[PDB]
Amino acid sequence: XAXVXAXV
Amino acid sequence: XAXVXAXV
DNA sequence: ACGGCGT
DNA sequence: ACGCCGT
Ligand SMILES: *C(=O)c1cnc2ccccc2n1
Ligand SMILES: *C(=O)c1cnc2ccccc2n1
Ligand SMILES: *C(=O)c1cnc2ccccc2n1
Ligand SMILES: *C(=O)c1cnc2ccccc2n1
Ligand SMILES: [Mn+2]
Ligand SMILES: [Mn+2]
Ligand SMILES: [Mn+2]
Repeated sequence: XAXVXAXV
Repeated sequence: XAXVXAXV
């Protein structure tokens, strides 16, 4: 759920 | 029902 | 009845 | 360096 690199 | 990773 | 990620 | 859900 977090998007820091992927944003799933 | 929500699809945030599975979407059932 | 449902599980996932890359810069 | 990052954590989330509803029909
Ligand atoms: C989002 O909050 C989140 C939490 N855990 C994960 C584990 C594996 C892949 C993606 C994820 N996303
Ligand atoms: C994004 O691509 C990414 C990759 N590795 C991580 C490790 C820890 C926190 C956030 C990250 N984000
Ligand atoms: C969707 O709204 C939803 C709600 N509760 C669940 C529980 C278990 C599996 C899937 C679900 N989906
Ligand atoms: C998606 O794969 C997924 C997995 N675990 C979760 C836990 C809490 C909220 C959303 C989630 N999504
Ligand atoms: Mn699960
Ligand atoms: Mn990775
Ligand atoms: Mn719920």
